[PDB]
Amino acid sequence: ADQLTEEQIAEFKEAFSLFDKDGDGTITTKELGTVMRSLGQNPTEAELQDMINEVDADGDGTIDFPEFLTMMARKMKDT
Ligand SMILES: [Ca+2]
Repeated sequence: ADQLTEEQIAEFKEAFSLFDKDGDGTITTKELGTVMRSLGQNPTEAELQDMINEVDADGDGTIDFPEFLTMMARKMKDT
């Protein structure tokens, strides 16, 4: 896929459902911290605030399908 975007999108598609708490197609800082919790963890929208702002490319302070995709992808990059 060049960026394992295919295999990812696949899951990201079904996952998006979860990631999208509000269900407005947009993943709010909360929506992000929400999922994380489902992973047992218990992060704060604050810490995630720095992330959302980071991932947020369009510029505003929120995530999205294409936005998050980058986050996750770039996630493995960092590591
Ligand atoms: Ca955004």
